[PDB]
Amino acid sequence: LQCVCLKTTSGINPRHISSLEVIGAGLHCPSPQLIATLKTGRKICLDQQNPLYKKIIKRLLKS
Amino acid sequence: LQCVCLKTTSGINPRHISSLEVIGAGLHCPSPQLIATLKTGRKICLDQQNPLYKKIIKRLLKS
Amino acid sequence: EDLQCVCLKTTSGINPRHISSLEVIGAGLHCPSPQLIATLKTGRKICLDQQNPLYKKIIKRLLKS
Amino acid sequence: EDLQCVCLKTTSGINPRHISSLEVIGAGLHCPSPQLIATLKTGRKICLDQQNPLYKKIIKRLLKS
Ligand code: TCN
Repeated sequence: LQCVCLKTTSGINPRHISSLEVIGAGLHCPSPQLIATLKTGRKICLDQQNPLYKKIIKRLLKS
Repeated sequence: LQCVCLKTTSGINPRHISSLEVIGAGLHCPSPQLIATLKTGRKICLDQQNPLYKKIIKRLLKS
Repeated sequence: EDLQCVCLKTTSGINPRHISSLEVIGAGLHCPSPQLIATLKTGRKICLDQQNPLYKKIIKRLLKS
Repeated sequence: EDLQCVCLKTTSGINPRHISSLEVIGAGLHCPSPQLIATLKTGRKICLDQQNPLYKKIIKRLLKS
């Protein structure tokens, strides 16, 4: 089918993230999809091009 | 602005859905969001106009 | 054996309007029963009982906007 | 006390090619430890060991176009 993450964002605070999901590319979407869940319930798409996502993964692996 | 769901789908088979999340409108996104995760780990957005979602809630709960 | 259900117990006095998200998980190898996890806007997470129509009120409330 | 850890046991013998998605969940009220849940292409879920680098390879794989 198709990508869900058509619009990505970087205007977010690592500290507000509670979880991150990486969906690999395949027939449904030619690129990886990174969906972050804020602590308040909201979900946003991250851009793999920004390294923000690597900071998120370190903070999550810490706590 | 920061919506995950920019484009929906009404073409799926509920059999394939492992979970459904209902997100309310807020500051990131002005409209409710219906994200379905397929058994494979892939996500799709559903239309709240189409009641397939209702079909899907029923099936997940009485399963 | 590898994984267990995330929901220990269910809660029932919540106000449909304190919820920012509702997640419906089917039964599977991961957990033998379907689960209803609601996120309060405060970030607290609770599980609801599918045998309480409260979840239907939340879903109605969440689709509003 | 409504939620608990879903990850009981971790797995180390998986082919990075079988994984379709990975979820990293930080610690909090629900579980005092982070959890790495992978969904294989088969619909099956498993927990990865973070103090093992099998997960590093998977991340790298999942990030390729
Ligand atoms: N009950 C329980 Ni746990 C177990 N076994 C874990 N890990 C938790 N929380």
